[PDB]
Amino acid sequence: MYDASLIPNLQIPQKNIPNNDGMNFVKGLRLGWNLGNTFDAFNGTNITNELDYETSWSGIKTTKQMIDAIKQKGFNTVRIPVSWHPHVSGSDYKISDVWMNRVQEVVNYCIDNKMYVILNTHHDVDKVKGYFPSSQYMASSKKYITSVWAQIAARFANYDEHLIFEGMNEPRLVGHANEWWPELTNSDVVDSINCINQLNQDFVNTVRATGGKNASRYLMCPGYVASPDGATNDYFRMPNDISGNNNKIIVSVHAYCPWNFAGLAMADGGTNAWNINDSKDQSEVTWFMDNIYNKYTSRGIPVIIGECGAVDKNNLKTRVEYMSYYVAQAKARGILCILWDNNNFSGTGELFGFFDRRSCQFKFPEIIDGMVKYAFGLIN
Repeated sequence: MYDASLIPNLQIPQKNIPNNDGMNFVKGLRLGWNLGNTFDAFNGTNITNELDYETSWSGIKTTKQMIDAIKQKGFNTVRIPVSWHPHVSGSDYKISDVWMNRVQEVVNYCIDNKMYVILNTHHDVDKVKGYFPSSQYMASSKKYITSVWAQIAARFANYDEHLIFEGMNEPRLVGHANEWWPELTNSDVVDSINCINQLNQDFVNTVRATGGKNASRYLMCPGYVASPDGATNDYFRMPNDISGNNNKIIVSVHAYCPWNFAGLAMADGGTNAWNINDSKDQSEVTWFMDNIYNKYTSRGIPVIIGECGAVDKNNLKTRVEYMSYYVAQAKARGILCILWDNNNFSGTGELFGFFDRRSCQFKFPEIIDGMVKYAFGLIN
């Protein structure tokens, strides 16, 4: 049965945030949800045609009713991860119209619900088929980013500010020892960071060049592996935007912190405990948020935590407390949170399933109600 008593009573002091267009835009997004393991799937056991990629990992085709349910809960933003590499051909990386049409269909489900949508490139870090953030691969990487974004920009040219473009997901050195963390002492990672700065710049230039609504829409840019440190380190450089635009670039960060609790499986040495009353455990959540506040939000530059969440370890209460605290602390610093939901309830793999797409209802409602309770308020 639903147990509302699990949700903690929190009164976190609001920090000072500038009253500008950028920060107000983010407040309007309110709280987001990821259409995880869907259009981002890039392989599978039984894919007969290209459209099967949508159900390959998710196991079910997206419908309008699903999106209606998400909105009804209180979410006002849907992030739609898309891996374009298995749907591109030729030296010009032409995107299949069949794939593009389907993506636009799902985007429309959200837009018709007056929601905000974030469209990105996801699992496209591939030396041969996509981009790879290292100097040896800059030629192909630039061609990939510019070709793909010119096409996406042209297709969605008529959509207003409700549609946001996220150039890259978690650009990193796949296979490298420092694939999952920007070790600033490593020569290879510094080269990668510089390459990422260049690719973010190319992404912005390409989109802006198409003019119209593309010239003024908000764009998101991540640092190395979209980590908080990748965005706060001294090597990170915000892209130069066209003259006339002011504060239209949003910093993207992903933070499943602390990892041993939020994502590491029990079988792999993870833990299922996190104490909201323990200062050390509290710090595991706020440390990166303070860095983000000091470097960006306190100064009026928007930041979005595009991915967050905690895997199911048969620890409902602890997860309700953790997610509630996480969202409340982010809100106090003007930061938006977007839940990662992969529809996985199989008891195996990464259990980031929350919304049961089969029955169109949330399986751990207390967690999501706690998040809605502490997210940005709605003025009318």
